[PDB]
Amino acid sequence: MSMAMSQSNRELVVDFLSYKLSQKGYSWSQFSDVEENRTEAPEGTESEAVKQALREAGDEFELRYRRAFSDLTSQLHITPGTAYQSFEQVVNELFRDGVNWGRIVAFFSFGGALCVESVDKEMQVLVSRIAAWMATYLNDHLEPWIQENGGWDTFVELYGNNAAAESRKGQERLEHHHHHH
Ligand SMILES: O=C(NS(=O)(=O)c1ccc(NCCSc2ccccc2)c([N+](=O)[O-])c1)c1ccc(-c2ccc3sc(CCc4ccccc4)nc3c2)cc1
Repeated sequence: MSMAMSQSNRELVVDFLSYKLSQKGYSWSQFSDVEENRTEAPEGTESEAVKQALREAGDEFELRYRRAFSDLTSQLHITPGTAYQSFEQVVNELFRDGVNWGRIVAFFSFGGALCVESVDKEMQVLVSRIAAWMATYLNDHLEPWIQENGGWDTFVELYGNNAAAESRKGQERLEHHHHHH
């Protein structure tokens, strides 16, 4: 008997990773062929879920916790001889005190920095690794958690764009009340 999980989480590591990379100037990728059509009106077009949410939180994280993050990225020096263990360790402590969206996003970034550091050392080859190491920890040290707090749908409904605006809707309203009161 055996069993596994989904892949969504993994998609986050890739999508985000790329973002953290592009933000630094890097990128790298490839193309291919499949099969599809279209006939309406092409344009940027954007979503409004984990993708957008995750990113934002990431940028704001290093902003509010510029130090809390920096000091972290300096706690682990990824290398070819580095063992996935040395990784799951550092991330463990930062996650020792229970689990909360905050630490979650604050964590994701940790990895992003690792990649930025790898490329800086002309070792982008690592990116692929750290990327897999995350999807492994997120599915063995978070999955069970994220599924106990309403998955991501909740994270995007709390500390997310559509959510941010939603919050204001109320406030701007409440204030109007006391005023008319
Ligand atoms: O912010 C946090 N929590 S929150 O109140 O739930 C929150 C606060 C703000 C936001 N968003 C607004 C932007 S700020 C932000 C901050 C964090 C995440 C996302 C956003 C969000 N959120 O979006 O989910 C959540 C938060 C922020 C930082 C840390 C944090 C920082 C450094 C370290 S170093 C360490 C172990 C050391 C150690 C290292 C190695 C080896 C051994 C020991 N553990 C750490 C934990 C822990 C929690």
